[PDB]
Amino acid sequence: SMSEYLNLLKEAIQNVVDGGWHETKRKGNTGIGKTFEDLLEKEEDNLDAPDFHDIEIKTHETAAKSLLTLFTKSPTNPRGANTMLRNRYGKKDEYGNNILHQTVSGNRKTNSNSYNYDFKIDIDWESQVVRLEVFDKQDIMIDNSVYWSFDSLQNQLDKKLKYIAVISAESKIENEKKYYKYNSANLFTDLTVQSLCRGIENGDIKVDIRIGAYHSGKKKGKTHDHGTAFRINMEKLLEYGEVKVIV
DNA sequence: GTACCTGGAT
DNA sequence: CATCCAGGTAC
Ligand SMILES: [Ca+2]
Ligand SMILES: [Ca+2]
Ligand SMILES: [Ca+2]
Repeated sequence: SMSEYLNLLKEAIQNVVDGGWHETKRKGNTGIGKTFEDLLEKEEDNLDAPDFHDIEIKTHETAAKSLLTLFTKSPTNPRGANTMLRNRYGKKDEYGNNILHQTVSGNRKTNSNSYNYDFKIDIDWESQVVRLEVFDKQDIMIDNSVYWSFDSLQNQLDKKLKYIAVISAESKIENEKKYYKYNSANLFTDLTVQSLCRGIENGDIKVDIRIGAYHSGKKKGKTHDHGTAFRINMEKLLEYGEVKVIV
């Protein structure tokens, strides 16, 4: 059923909403999420566990209309899959790395102008895997070795995503500073591996390969795999789970 | 360096 | 809609 901590969650979110505009705690796209976590007095972490007891929290700037990142997970196989993808199919960046950012769909192939390969997802319902298909520019499928088992994906959903509190927000730039304001929250439940994979097949949920580079700090110029992400179109949540207003 | 975390701008 | 991308850390 429902989390024992939903009331506490509502109070924690309400406290942030009541705070109005908040200056960013970290410059960059990530700031919206880092700023919210700081307000909840949550130290950043890299665990695939929920944020607030058993509840996952996600912030989302409504006007930006970006895909909602659900979770990341490296391929089940082969070993070193993302390194292989980068090395074989990436493009050269300013530092001499290969990079590979591709938002991949299950209903159509990419048509990349800046990369020399195209990509599609096959949901293999018989074998219960999510498979990446790589095509050359002559439309030949050259590599479908990379996959995620349904079991792996279900394990991430069970660990992290039973209850997803999505906090809708806005931003502004004022006096050369970036601010966020958190306005409302919905609870998204009943996402299953079966609904996830249906969404990938239909194009509403993407498999996002996100291999870039670091651009500042000690690691500047080094390869930065942000993790392959499973990302949902916010307009489509009701087709993949249930949604109710909580704040 | 890999694999997780947090997310857009155009 | 699609194309391409951003700042963090544990180990
Ligand atoms: Ca988290
Ligand atoms: Ca979160
Ligand atoms: Ca299929």
